[PDB]
Amino acid sequence: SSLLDIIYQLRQVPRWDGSFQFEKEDVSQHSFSVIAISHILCELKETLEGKKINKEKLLLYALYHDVTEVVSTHIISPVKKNSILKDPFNAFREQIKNSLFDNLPITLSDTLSTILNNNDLEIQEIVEHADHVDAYCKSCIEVHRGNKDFISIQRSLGDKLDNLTKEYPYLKEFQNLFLKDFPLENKNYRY
Amino acid sequence: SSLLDIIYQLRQVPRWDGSFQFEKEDVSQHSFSVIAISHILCELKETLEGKKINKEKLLLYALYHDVTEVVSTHIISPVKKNSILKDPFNAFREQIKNSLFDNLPITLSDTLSTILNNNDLEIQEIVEHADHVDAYCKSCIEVHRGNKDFISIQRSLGDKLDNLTKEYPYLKEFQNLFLKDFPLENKNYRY
Ligand SMILES: Nc1ncnc2c1ncn2[C@@H]1O[C@H](COP(=O)(O)O)[C@H]1CO
Ligand SMILES: Nc1ncnc2c1ncn2[C@@H]1O[C@H](COP(=O)(O)O)[C@H]1CO
Ligand SMILES: [Mg+2]
Ligand SMILES: [Mg+2]
Repeated sequence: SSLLDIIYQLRQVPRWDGSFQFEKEDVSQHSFSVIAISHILCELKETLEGKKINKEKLLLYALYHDVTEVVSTHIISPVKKNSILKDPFNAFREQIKNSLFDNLPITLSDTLSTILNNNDLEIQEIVEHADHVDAYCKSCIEVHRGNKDFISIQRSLGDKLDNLTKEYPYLKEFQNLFLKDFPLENKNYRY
Repeated sequence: SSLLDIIYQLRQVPRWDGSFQFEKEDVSQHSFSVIAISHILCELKETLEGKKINKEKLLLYALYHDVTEVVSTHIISPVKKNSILKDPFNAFREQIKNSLFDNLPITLSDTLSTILNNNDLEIQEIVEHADHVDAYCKSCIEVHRGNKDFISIQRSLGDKLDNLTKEYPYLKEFQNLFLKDFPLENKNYRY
């Protein structure tokens, strides 16, 4: 099986191609953050919208969200979302999904196929929102480090986030809890 | 709240201090791998030992397993497990846990306290096993890159893993599925 190799190979898939970064980010670092953000968003949404989400399925979907990038590499969203490329790349992503875990024990292979092909629209939406939050957070950290090339990126992502918070109360709450002062300049909790 | 800052600050906590690495590893990369390994181990154990584990609680425990290292830094196990330091460092880790999420909404703060203070012995044990698997995997990748300084590390971790597989059938199955050929020299799944 290639499953464990793929989990570690995600460290070789860089994000933010075409942008200068003070800290290079790989898909594994990004995915760790997205799992944590997805969890927090889920807890806020459950309390706000009076429900219980299947957190096992959500966390697993966040965990493997970007696993197909071990084949596709990470195509930055200004490229991937071009009208010329949007639908072709989604078709490519589907071809990758269908071939990835080709050599597993069937109880395990079905569980992985279940995650990658999850048709739960709400779980898909939470992780998409988490992905946007994480990209915004990275842009905040780069600007904090002094990276002026990320100012316009932070502005674009922050504008979209602001528009999202008008339609999704759990995102507005997340923004109020964590994104108005991010990153923390003084790491008081270390001491 | 410091929660989101801490999630990203884990990228500044290096592992393997005192060892030459071809690839520097941080706690966020390691934690991503441990979440995935914990999931796989859980699925194997459920099928082998005829049970169902609360995977939400397991995945959350793996996700925040090392969060106190944002305060303690990552103390390598040959140091942390010295008889002089073993119990003091565990007491330190407990003091950190008690102070970490000091400024959260109570529904969220209780959920985080619930994770960090989880007294589920089986979940604790799965993640401890996942931690050992991940450390072994890292040592395999370093040796694969040509890092002779990791040969003795790989030998030590592999010896302990082998002894563990004699007592835990789900670990023996994991080893048979993934660890006999790791990492993959030819990344066929990319093509
Ligand atoms: N304004 C921007 N300029 C350049 N790259 C950007 C960007 N906004 C996002 N990215 C990159 O696209 C990735 C996000 O895509 P996903 O949500 O699919 O992970 C980001 C990191 O490469
Ligand atoms: N033989 C060895 N020589 C040096 N560092 C080692 C080691 N074995 C493990 N480490 C490091 O200790 C960490 C593992 O500890 P945890 O399980 O608590 O994460 C490893 C990476 O720093
Ligand atoms: Mg993502
Ligand atoms: Mg760990």
